[PDB]
Amino acid sequence: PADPEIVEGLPIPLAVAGHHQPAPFYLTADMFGGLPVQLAGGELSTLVGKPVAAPHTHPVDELYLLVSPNKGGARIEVQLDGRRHELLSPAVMRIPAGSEHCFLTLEAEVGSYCFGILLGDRL
Ligand SMILES: N[C@@H](Cc1c[nH]c2ccccc12)C(=O)O
Ligand SMILES: [Zn+2]
Repeated sequence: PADPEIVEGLPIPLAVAGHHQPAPFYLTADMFGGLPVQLAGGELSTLVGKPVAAPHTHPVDELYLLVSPNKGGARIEVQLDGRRHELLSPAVMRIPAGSEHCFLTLEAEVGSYCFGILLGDRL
């Protein structure tokens, strides 16, 4: 009864440079015969003031997507090659390939999520 169209074995925690625990992936390049993007992220109600990574890079462009049940329920700081940016949910920020970056949760409610959509199949 495993259905080839359904993956329940999630998240997939992958070792990623800059991170101190594995990064929780929901889409990986090896799923469904090969995917053109990867996606990782999580709920940040417990991550306010706690960054998941140091400044890091990836060989592909990465889009951050920040959502929360209430408008403006979540806020993150993103460092982009040393320059502070802030996002208020809902928001999307592009992180160019090669850019040294990371994010910090400054505010979150139950149900706030940040995802990173990696526009390629390599890390
Ligand atoms: N892949 C993302 C990681 C990420 C985005 N949102 C998150 C929320 C919780 C934990 C990890 C994340 C990055 O490189 O930054
Ligand atoms: Zn990243």
